[PDB]
Amino acid sequence: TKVIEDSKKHLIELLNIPDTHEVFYLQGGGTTGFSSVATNLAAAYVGKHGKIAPAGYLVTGSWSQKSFEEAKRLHVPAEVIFNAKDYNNGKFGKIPDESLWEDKIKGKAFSYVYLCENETVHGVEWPELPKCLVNDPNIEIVADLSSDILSRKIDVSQYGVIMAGAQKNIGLAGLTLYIIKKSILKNISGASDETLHELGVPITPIAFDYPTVVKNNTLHVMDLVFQHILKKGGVEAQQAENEEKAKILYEALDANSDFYNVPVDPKCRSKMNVVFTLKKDGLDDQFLKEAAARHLTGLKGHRSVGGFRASIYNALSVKAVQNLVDFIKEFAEKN
Amino acid sequence: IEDSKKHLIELLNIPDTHEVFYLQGGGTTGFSSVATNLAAAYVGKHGKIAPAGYLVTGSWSQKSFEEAKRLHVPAEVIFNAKDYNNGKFGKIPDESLWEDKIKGKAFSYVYLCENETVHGVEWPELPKCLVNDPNIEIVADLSSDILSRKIDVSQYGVIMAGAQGLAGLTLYIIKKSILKNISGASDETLHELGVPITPIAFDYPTVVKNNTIPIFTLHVMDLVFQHILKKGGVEAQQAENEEKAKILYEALDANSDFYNVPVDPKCRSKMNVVFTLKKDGLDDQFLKEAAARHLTGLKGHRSVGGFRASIYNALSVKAVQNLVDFIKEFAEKNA
Repeated sequence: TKVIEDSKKHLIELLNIPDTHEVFYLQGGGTTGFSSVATNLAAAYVGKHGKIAPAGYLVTGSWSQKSFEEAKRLHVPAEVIFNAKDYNNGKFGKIPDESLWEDKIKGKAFSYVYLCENETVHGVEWPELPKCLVNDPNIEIVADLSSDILSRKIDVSQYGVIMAGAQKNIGLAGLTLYIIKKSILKNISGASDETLHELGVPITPIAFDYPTVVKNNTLHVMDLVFQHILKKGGVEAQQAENEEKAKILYEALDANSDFYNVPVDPKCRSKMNVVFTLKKDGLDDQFLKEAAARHLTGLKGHRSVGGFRASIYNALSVKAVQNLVDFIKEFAEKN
Repeated sequence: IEDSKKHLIELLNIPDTHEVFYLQGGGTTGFSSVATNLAAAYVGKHGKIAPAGYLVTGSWSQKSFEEAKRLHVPAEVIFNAKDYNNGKFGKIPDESLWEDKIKGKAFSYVYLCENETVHGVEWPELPKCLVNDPNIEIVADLSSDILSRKIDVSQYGVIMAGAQGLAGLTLYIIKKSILKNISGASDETLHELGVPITPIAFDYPTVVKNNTIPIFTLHVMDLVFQHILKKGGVEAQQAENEEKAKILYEALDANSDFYNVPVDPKCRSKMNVVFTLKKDGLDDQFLKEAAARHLTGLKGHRSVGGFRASIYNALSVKAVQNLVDFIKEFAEKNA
C-alpha cells in the first residue's frame, strides 16, 4: 500500500521538483487532462486576483488544438494565441516565430497559457520554452510534456502545472501525472461563491478539484520505470540518447530527400515522433511489408494523416534505430 | 472484450429502450456527470432549461444535490426529510405533502436515492406521483440495492449504481431517448442558457459511442452476475436480503426497549440496520462482547455514532441469526 509515496520521491528526484511544487496523479491519461486543467486554473486566477482573464492556447498540433476546443466547449475564457495551421496553409508542421505573436501575450493578463511540448501525431516538438512566456511573471504556464516527461531536462520552476499522461483519446483509463505549483492550489481553494459564480467561471467537478485530489492522496508499475531511468543517468541521459536516435533517423531521410518527404520544418522537428512520406505513394505497402519482414514494426501513420511515423522511446536502442536507418536507406536506393 | 452487459441485461430485464454502460468512479463522479448530462438532455427536447429536483431522504441524495448546486446546474430540493423530524434523517414525508410540487413544476429530472446507507432509510416504493407524471424523468441511485431489489427499468430515465475518489466503477442504465437528446443539444444554446457542460470524458453519448475502461475487475462483474442469475435472479436475492433484515429488526424491536431504532418503520432499510443503545454507557462493552462471538463491522459511520448492521449478498442468514442472538443476549444480560 502507498508505494505512491515512493514513486513521488523518485519523480522529485529525477526531475528535481522543487518544494514549491507538488506531485499528484489523476486517473485519466487523456481528455481528463484538458478539462480539469482549464477549470481549475481559471479558478486559481479568480483566487489570486479577483476577476477572470482568458486562457491562452498555443496550437502547434492535434493535442494543443483539442485542449483549446475543450476549454471552449466548457466556456472557460480562452483564446487561440496562434494556430500553426494558419502559418503554413492549414497543415501543421511549423511553429511560428515568437515575434509574430509574442505581443498578443505581452502586457495582457491570462489565466494561463497552454502548450503541448511534443505533438505526437504531427511530429512537431517545441525547440524551447517560448521566452516571452518565461519572462512574464504573471503568466502561469501549463505544459503537456506527455511524450517527453522522462526524456527532456526541464526546469520545473518555470511551469505552473506540468501534465503528462498519454496523448490518446483513451477513456478514463491510464494516469496523468501532474506537477503543480502550491501557489496555484492554495488559490484554487481561495475562491468560491459569487466570485466564481457571478463571473461565469465553470466549476470543476470535485472528483477533479486539484486541491481535493491531493488531500485524498497497479502503480508500482511506473515506480519501477522511475527506478530504471534513475541510475541509468536520469532524464539528461535519456534525452541525449533519444536525441542521438533521432539525429540518425532524420539524416537518413534528409539524405534521400529524392525519395522521402519530411513535412515538418527542421526548427520544430520532434525527436520522439518522426513523420515522413514517400514521394511515390504507390509503394507504401511495399515499404510496410519489407519492414515487417525485418522485424521493424510500428510505422504506419495514424489512420487519419496517413504516411509513416517512427516513434522513439526510452526503451529503444540506438542499434534498433540504426536497423531502421538501414532499411530507409536501402529502400530508397532500391527504388 | 467481455460483454458483461449481456448478463446485467438478463439480470434486470433491461428493455431495448435503455443502454447499459459503465464509468470509472463511484462516489462523486456520478453526482457530477448525471446532473450536467441530464440538464443538457432537457435543452435537447426543449429550448429551455428547467431545475433539477432532489428528493433528499439521506446523506447521499443530500450530497448529490449539493454538488449540482456547486456546479450551477439549475436544481432544487423538493423535500428534505430532515425537516420532518427535527433535522434528523429517518423519515420520508408522505407524498401528499409534495406530490403537487412535483406535478406542477418543470423539472429536468427528479433525483432520489433508493437506499441511504448511512441512515438506513430506503424508499418503500418508487413514488406513485413520480411514475404517473409523464413529464418527469426519474434518476434513481440504487447503489446498495441494484442486485437485491426488483425494479422496472422502463420507469427510470437513469439507474446508476456504484458505492456510497475516482476509484471503483459506476454502472449506468440510461434511456436511449436521453442520450439522443444530450447529443441533440447545441452547445451554444447551453452557453446562453447558462447550463454547465460536462467534460467529454463523462459526456454520456460519447462514453457509449465506444468505451478505455479499467477492466480486470469487469470479469468479477459477470462473475457476481450469473451466480445471482442462477440463484433465481434478483428476486431470490431480494427475498433473501429481506429475510436477513426482518429477523434483525425483530431482535431490536422486540426488546423491553434497550435499543432505539430511529428510522420510521415505513422506510426502514433492508441493507443497513441502524440502531442505538438507550443507555449509551454500554456501547463499548457491546462491541467487545460481540467480538467475543466473532461479530465485527458494527460501529456507526464515525458521524451518526450508533451501530450499523450492513447486510449484503454474501452474509448468510446463519450469520445474521448469530447476530440476532447476541442482540436479544446482550439486552437481557444488561437489563
